[PDB]
Amino acid sequence: GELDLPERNLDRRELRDLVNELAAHPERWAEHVMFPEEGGRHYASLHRDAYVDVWLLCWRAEDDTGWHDHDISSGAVRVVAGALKECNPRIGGEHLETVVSEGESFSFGPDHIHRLTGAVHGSVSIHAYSPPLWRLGQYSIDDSGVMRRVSVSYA
Amino acid sequence: GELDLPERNLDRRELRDLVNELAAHPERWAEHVMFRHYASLHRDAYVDVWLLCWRAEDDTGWHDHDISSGAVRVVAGALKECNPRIGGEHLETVVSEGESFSFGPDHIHRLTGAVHGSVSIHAYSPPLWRLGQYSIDDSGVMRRVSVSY
Ligand SMILES: [Mg+2]
Ligand SMILES: [Mn+2]
Ligand SMILES: [Mn+2]
Repeated sequence: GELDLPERNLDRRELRDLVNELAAHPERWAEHVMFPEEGGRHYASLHRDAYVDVWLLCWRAEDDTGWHDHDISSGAVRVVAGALKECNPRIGGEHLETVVSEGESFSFGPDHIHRLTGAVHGSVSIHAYSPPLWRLGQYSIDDSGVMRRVSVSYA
Repeated sequence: GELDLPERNLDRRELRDLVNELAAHPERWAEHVMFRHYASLHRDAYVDVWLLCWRAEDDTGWHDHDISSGAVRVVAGALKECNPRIGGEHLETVVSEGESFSFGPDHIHRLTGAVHGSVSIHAYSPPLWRLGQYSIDDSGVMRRVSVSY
């Protein structure tokens, strides 16, 4: 669908404001809540234009974004219901893990590498990106431990 | 100078052939050696080709090439090609004069430890309009800065 947002990029603080205010306006997203039986994680587009993408994510316990960056996009997350783990990678291999629970939010600039997983079944969250999430990088590790980054189109 | 190439992005094997073919035609690059000093050999919608001359201290840092495949031919001297491992015990390979290698677009690497006065030819396809430069804070938490060439 469409939100009534400005015709410019939003910075990470404005993205955080956006996801929190959307959480306070269930009229904008309640209809799109859905938890898939199988397939991938359920993601509903609330808004996609030249400046901002907004998605509503409904989580099963097994859902896992994998390690990824957002190329040039800043981002923010608000947990509406439930809880998620925000993970940040450490070269040593002892990664940073933070539980983000309902009511809480965070933002990040474009250099962010993270992984969201460990969700309470039935969790609901709102995610916003500016500039739009037209590209993301997905990291993988081979047999040997060697790390790669696959650039993915997500427009 | 213009290059007779397919009118499309080239894969890592084709890029390796290209840098080795160019290394065999000194007429095309000899004049541009200089002591990283870099000379553009050809850039168009599909490929970026460079000649690089190395000082012993030169270091690319850890980086990816976003969507670009790449290849390297060492013409003289030697380079160290490093690939990152989770755990910190990175893979390091000396690439000596006469040797070349290539990689697809998911490659993360670092080039460094060059014998002083090394000369190499590098090719990318699609052109290297963007790259990712990795950094580590004192924590060890890694980030990727996306940079427009
Ligand atoms: Mg209000
Ligand atoms: Mn993300
Ligand atoms: Mn490189």
